[PDB]
Amino acid sequence: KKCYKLENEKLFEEFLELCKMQTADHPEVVPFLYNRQQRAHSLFLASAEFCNILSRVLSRARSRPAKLYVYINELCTVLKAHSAKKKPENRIAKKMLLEEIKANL
Amino acid sequence: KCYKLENEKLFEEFLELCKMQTADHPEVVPFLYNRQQRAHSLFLASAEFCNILSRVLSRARSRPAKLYVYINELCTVLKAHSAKKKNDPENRIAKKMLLEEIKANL
Amino acid sequence: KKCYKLENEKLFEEFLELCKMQTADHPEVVPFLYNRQQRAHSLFLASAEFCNILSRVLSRARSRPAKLYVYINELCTVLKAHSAKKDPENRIAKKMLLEEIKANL
Repeated sequence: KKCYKLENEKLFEEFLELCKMQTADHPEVVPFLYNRQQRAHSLFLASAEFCNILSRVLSRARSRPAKLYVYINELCTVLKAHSAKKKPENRIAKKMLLEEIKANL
Repeated sequence: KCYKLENEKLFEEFLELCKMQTADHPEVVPFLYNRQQRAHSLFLASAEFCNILSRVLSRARSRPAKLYVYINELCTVLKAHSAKKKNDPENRIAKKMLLEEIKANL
Repeated sequence: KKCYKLENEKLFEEFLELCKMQTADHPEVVPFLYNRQQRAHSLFLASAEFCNILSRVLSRARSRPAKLYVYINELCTVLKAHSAKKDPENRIAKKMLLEEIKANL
């Protein structure tokens, strides 16, 4: 009897914005983190198990920050341990938009 | 019949809806932000822009898997109301000096 | 005396977010700023003078945004001038994660 989903999503971006600040130099990270999140099955992403993980992570990432990449990598495996295949208009209208963005640098 | 402050609250709602979902792609939110900022002196307070921002807030809410559609539509509408004004000598130096010093941090 | 700390996080993050909107072609700028402030001296960040700075930089950044970088740059100077200068496990985790990501290509 558990759905923590929104607390998890609030708690992901907790940690994610901790990364965007900290892994500045290697852009490949943050999308890779967002990746393992969305590839992971919805049951887990909404579970209470996940909530204690993002928490014990967020606590560690705050407690000792100089270790951030351990925590990231840890979360990336945890998210990897859960998974699935994925995937029309809202797919399209996103491609068209980020093209326009990149076109403007 | 000046709808200005009513519209900002409406946009910043949408903008914030977007910060949450699309924080995935960070390029997006400040895009939308700037298409709104680069938008018209007047139309930004209008009942017309008020209806728009409301219906798009309706279906960004109503069907929120179809979001990016609505981010396009809002962009296009703001894209279709603009002006102008594009270089300040001191802010070009500061930018490039800093930017390069961030690189030299690497 | 006095200690201004919690308003200085509020004035910083206000700027720091104003920057996220107008320096978007340069994802390195904000995390740079964000971190110039972390390394920044423990006490200085509480001080009234740093509240005094953050108000004028916010005030100019709102008044003359064609000048934004004069101000981002300037905030960095003062913030650099006050510094700590303050992780063997991290090197591996960063590396193996970076390499997992390159391999994920």
